[PDB]
This record gives sequence, structure tokens and C-alpha cells, in this order.
Amino acid sequence: GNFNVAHGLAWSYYIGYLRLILPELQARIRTYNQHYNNLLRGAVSQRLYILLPLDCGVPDNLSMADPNIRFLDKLPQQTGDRAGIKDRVYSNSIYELLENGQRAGTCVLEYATPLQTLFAMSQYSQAGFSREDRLEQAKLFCRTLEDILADAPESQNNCRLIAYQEPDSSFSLSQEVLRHLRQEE
Amino acid sequence: FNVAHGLAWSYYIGYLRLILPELQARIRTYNQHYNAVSQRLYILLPLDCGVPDNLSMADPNIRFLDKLPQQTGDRAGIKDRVYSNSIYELLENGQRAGTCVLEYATPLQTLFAMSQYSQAGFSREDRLEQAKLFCRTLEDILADAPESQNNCRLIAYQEPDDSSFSLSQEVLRHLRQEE
Ligand SMILES: Nc1nc2c(ncn2[C@@H]2O[C@@H]3COP(=O)(O)O[C@H]4[C@@H](O)[C@H](n5cc(-c6ccc(-c7ccccc7)cc6)c6c(N)ncnc65)O[C@@H]4COP(=O)(O)O[C@@H]2[C@@H]3O)c(=O)[nH]1
Repeated sequence: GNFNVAHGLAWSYYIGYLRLILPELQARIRTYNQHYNNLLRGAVSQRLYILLPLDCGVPDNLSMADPNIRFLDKLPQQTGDRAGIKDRVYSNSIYELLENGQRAGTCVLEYATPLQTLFAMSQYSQAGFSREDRLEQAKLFCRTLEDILADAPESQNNCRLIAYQEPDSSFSLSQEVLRHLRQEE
Repeated sequence: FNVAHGLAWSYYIGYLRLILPELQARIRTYNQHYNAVSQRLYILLPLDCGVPDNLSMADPNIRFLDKLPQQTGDRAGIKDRVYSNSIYELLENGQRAGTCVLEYATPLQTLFAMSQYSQAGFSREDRLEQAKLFCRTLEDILADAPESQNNCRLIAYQEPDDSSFSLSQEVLRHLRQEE
């Protein structure tokens, strides 16, 4: 039950998003860094950072949560004709991570959108899922996504999953991403 | 408590509930002096999960006419995330017989891809059952969201090398019945 739901969303996240964008991402980041960002310490990192809040709380504005996360720019758009929709575009947003009034990191950052479906399905009676089902579904989504990416040809050190339990006044989202960014080289 | 339920709720929560409230107004912004499209989104639900990215590949009598004005929304850390819809003309005897906003349900293409990947654990018999569950679940969601139900028509069909079936003729039947 909680397995089959998470399993389906994780695969849909891969087939309809990650497998299509991850192959070209490093070229899009490289082009951006070469032409638009000649800051020797302000380079966009080479990986998509995907935020997996395990409570499934996904704000549509990622900057609002944390004064130390500021929207910088959009990467160059990627467009595809998909199921009779001409030029279905994929956009990715670059964010500035601030630490002690200084820029500490710059990366392509987003939430995993499917967690918003797990939240909704816990809220609507017709879906038939409790809040304890949603936590199990969030965990199994993360584990299934990690398992897909481990054997995926399009995952070439170009994707990092960031999972955390904090929904909070003692939690810094910028600090959470900065710890992952700094661990890599 | 299955794959189709998650795909159905994702289709509603992540697409239909956000574009259908604005669709009729986007039409107007297309319906200009030089521009007779119906004000409903036509969603094709092929149970075989055979979803061509180009609708003209399925039936040569469906031809791309134009894109409707792009819808943008800030979504889950992505600002200016665009939602795009295509207008198609339906030919009858080489001449336009109808125009509508037409597309396949994208999640059925995921069920198809999932049936191709060994790691997904999904047989071809599992895919048909989940295709059917996807359609049934989406319909029950929209039957409790009439703000969305009056703005889209769901067309679920099974195509057994069956030359007796014309997708253009089937959509034209629904368009003329509506009117
Ligand atoms: N982060 C990011 N995730 C993406 C993007 N694409 C796709 N996924 C995610 O990959 C999984 C599989 O995608 P599918 O294609 O299989 O199923 C879709 C499709 O049927 C229909 N649908 C959805 C969109 C759409 C989806 C997400 C975004 C978005 C953009 C930025 C941040 C957050 C979300 C924008 C649009 C869509 C569209 N723009 N035009 C026509 N139809 C569409 O609704 C279904 C559920 O959508 P979902 O729950 O939002 O997220 C989907 C889904 O979880 C992307 O560009 N960005």
C-alpha cells in the first residue's frame, strides 16, 4: 500500500523529469558559469540539489522560509514536445546561500514536487491515507529514488538528494544544503 | 494503495487543479480578431498507455495549429515554471472539421516506461490494471471537483493494428455531441 504509492511517484519523478534533465544539466550549468557568472568563488555547483523534507511540507517559495536563501537566476530553459503538448519547458532556479552576511554557496535547488502529492493524499478523505502512511510513503519515495539513481546512466555525479525531518525556528535550510555542498570536494 | 492512485492524485494536484481554473481566460487571450476553439481541455486516456509525443503520429488527421498562451507558476523552489497547452485542428476529407485543446494524460506514459524498466517490477498485465485504475481514480477525483470537471473531457479508449479506429473521428464525435 504505502510501498506501491511511493514506488509509483519515485518512478514518475525519474521517467518524466530526472532522466530527461540530468543528462544535459552540467552543460547548462557550465554554459551559465562560463558566460553569465565569472565569480571565481561564486560558481554554480555541478549537481541538482533535491530537497526531500520527510514531513512532505513543500513551500512553492523556497527563499521565503530562510533569509539566507536568495533567488539569483534561472538556468537556460530546456524544452520538449511531450504527450501532444508542444514545447513543454523544464526550468531550474539557481539560489545564493548566505552564511554570516557572506555568500557561502550557489547551487540549482528545488523540492521533489511529488512530496506535495503525498501531503495532499494525506489531507483529502477520498485518497484514503493517514499522516503515518505519508511518513512511510516519504521514506520509501527517498529509498526508491536513491535505488533508481544508483543504477541510472543519466546520474553522473549530477544529482544529490537532501533528506531531513525538520519542518521550525532551530532549523536553517541554507545550513542544511551548505553542509552537503561542502562535503563534496 | 497502488501506483495508479499516486499518478491520478499527482495529475490532479500537480496539473489539472492549477491550469483548469485559468484555461477559459487563456482561450480569450488566443480568441483575438483573426482568431472557434471550445473552452474545455480534451484529455486522451489510451488504456494501452501508447502515448505518442506527437499527436499527428497517432492520426494524420490531427494537425498542430498553435500553442495557447503559456501559464507560469512558482512551484517547489522553481520560479517561472511554465504550463504549456497545444491547439489541434481535426481534419475530415483533408479539411478542418474542428479545433480544440488536446493532449494525452502524461502519467500513462510513466506507466508504459515503468513496464519497460526491469527495476520497476511492472509486468504488461500490471500496466493494463493500473491504466484502468488511473482512469477510474482521476474520474472520481474530478466528479468531486466540478470547478475542474466542466473545463475538461476525459476520453478513455482501447486500440486493439486496428484500422477501424480514427482518433480524429472519435474526438470530433465528442466535440459535436458537446455542442
Ligand atoms: N521540479 C519539477 N518536477 C517536474 C517537472 N516536470 C515533471 N515533474 C515531476 O516529475 C513527475 C512526473 O512528471 P509527469 O510528466 O509524469 O506527470 C505530470 C504531468 O502529467 C502533469 N504535468 C505536470 C507538469 C509540471 C510538473 C512540475 C512542474 C514543476 C516545476 C518546477 C518545480 C516544481 C514543479 C511544472 C510543471 C506539467 C507541465 N509543465 N505541462 C504539462 N503537464 C504537466 O502533471 C503530472 C504531475 O506533475 P508533478 O506532481 O508536478 O511533478 C512531476 C511528477 O511528479 C518540472 O518541470 N520541474
